[PDB]
Amino acid sequence: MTNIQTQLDNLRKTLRQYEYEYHVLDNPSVPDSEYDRLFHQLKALELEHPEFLTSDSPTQRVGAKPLSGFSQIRHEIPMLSLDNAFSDAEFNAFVKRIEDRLILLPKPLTFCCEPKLDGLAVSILYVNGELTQAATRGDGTTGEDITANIRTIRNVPLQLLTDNPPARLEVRGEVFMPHAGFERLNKYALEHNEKTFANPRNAAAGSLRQLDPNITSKRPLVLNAYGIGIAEGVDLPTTHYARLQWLKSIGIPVNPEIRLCNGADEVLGFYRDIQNKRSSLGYDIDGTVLKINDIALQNELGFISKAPRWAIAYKFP
Amino acid sequence: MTNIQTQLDNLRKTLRQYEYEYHVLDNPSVPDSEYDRLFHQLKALELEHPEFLTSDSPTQRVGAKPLSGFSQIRHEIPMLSLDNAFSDAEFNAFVKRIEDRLILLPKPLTFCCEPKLDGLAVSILYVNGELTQAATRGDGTTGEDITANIRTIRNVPLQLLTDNPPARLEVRGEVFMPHAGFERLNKYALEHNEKTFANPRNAAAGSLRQLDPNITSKRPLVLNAYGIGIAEGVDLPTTHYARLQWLKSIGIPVNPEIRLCNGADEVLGFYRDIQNKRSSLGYDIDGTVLKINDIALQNELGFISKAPRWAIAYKFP
Ligand SMILES: Cc1ccc(Cn2cc(C(N)=O)ccc2=O)c(C)c1
Ligand SMILES: Cc1ccc(Cn2cc(C(N)=O)ccc2=O)c(C)c1
Ligand SMILES: NC(=O)n1nc(-c2ccco2)nc1N
Ligand SMILES: NC(=O)n1nc(-c2ccco2)nc1N
Repeated sequence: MTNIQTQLDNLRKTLRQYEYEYHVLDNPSVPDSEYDRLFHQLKALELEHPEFLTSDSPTQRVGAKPLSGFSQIRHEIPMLSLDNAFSDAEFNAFVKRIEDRLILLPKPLTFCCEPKLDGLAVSILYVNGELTQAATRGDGTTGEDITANIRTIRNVPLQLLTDNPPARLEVRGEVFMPHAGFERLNKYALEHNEKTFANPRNAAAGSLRQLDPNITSKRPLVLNAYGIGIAEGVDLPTTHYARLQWLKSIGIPVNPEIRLCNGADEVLGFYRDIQNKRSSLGYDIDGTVLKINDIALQNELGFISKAPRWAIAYKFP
Repeated sequence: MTNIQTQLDNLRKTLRQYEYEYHVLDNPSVPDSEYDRLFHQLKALELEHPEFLTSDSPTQRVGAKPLSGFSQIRHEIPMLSLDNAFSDAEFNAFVKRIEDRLILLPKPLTFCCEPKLDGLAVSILYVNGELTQAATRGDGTTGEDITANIRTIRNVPLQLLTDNPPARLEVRGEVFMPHAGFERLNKYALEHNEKTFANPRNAAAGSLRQLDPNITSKRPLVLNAYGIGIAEGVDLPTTHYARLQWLKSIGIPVNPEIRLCNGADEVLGFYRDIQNKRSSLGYDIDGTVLKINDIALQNELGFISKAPRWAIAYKFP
């Protein structure tokens, strides 16, 4: 035991906890100045005792060197996109289809309802609680390695906030740029004779395809987790909403507008409520993602790859 | 001009025409013995004058040498699979969804209704009327090069039957093994202490993954074309059914049970009629493939890749 090792450990724990309160709970227990005091105390002590510097320390989010190019990552589990609907009647047709298709239709049929964030879909792998890799969705089978860029995102923990993390956990979510950060970015870019972005989605896409993580760090990106891919060494909750509450409880940011709704009519009320809040959210949304909450029912229903909306195979019983 | 070149040309034309009548029209104008007389007259003349032997001659379906392994082919246009339905109510939900989603719903809504063949999906490319390449569907993006095996299939023309073939035409269909051929294959395999096949789909899959085309040739495989991929240098018909009538008119085999139906009720009558004929067809089917007939409506409706059946994005207008 040394006093330096203990001070480093204590500072790291305290800082990760403050990052959780600020970023995930939106309820910081200390002012930003106090967080920064401890942050640059940690940074200086590590630099004076580099034998104790860890790769997942709060001070190590930015790789000091730009990359040459992005490597490709093949997802172990396919990463899905979403089919869409443009009206209440079309949404009702989607529900009616599920109701007939299910072996046993529960009473009620519960949906996890989420805002549809207009950003870039990503996969972030935690091995024994440590962030080891991150990839873009790509085509759903293969994506690009954006690990270094994802590490710069302030609300993405470099380590899970739990003493018993799973052996492996893949978090899936959307990276997006809120309105305030987007407005600042364009003001700065116009002042410094640099290129402006047309909308926050383009700004987030561009920021994540940047090869220098020093540049990504200056871009105000945020993650909101919406699902789980790989999960080894953990009994994941059996409902989608509980899985999200679980990710939040171990350090992962989740959108606070998510709600449970029973049946199509309550779901359409959620859709209208979010449609009315659009103006007040502070980030861009495209619509709502409506998900069957029960995981066993998701597994039964399954997914479809490269299928026309203009044809169907009516199978014989 | 030489008399040998003229005799070879005449024999090839006559044989390709008889192959069309026998395989595509199911209405041969001559007996099998007459077709064979001309066939082995062509084969002998080519072998006595090998300078005039062509790669697309009716006698050149079987590459005399097995391959080492299958090469991979990336489809230029994605090759689609089908979503499915298990009841009238589920099928009606699929139609109701289309009716609401379309900008303008026509009166009537016409469907091209086909039996769902239980075989292997393939892509066959014709360049200036010549069969140059064939691939399995694979994952819809990449498949295996099965050109040599596809050339052995008796009802697959090595050249299109038209004096003005498109610059490029990609035929998509199902390769399957009819009941009679399947029964013969298993009888022969059991007699010759060889492995039997559980069902015709397995027999067709196995036959197409064979590396020696000499073995594929002895397997009674059939193509039925169900669509078109690439098409350059041709104004394709604007309805799916007319595109199939067009493929038939230029030498490609198409299933004769295909019909046009107006609205969901007529479509369900087609489904019940085919379900009753199952016993009498002479090949295995899984159900029916029901397609929006209008090509512009197919283009408007589009397709979905890797999407859950348990979620939807209701987009804001
Ligand atoms: C100078 C400075 C330091 C920190 C922050 C924001 N913030 C605050 C906390 C906190 N209060 O626990 C934790 C992490 C964090 O990123 C800003 C915007 C500016
Ligand atoms: C000996 C032999 C020759 C031909 C056939 C079948 N067949 C017939 C014709 C035909 N009638 O125009 C054309 C092609 C073809 O494959 C069988 C089964 C047996
Ligand atoms: N974009 C967005 O906000 N998404 N996307 C999904 C998604 C994609 C596939 C499954 O779920 N869920 C949410 N909230
Ligand atoms: N298997 C079968 O008989 N199919 N498959 C299609 C298909 C697959 C994608 C588009 O169409 N059409 C028919 N008749």
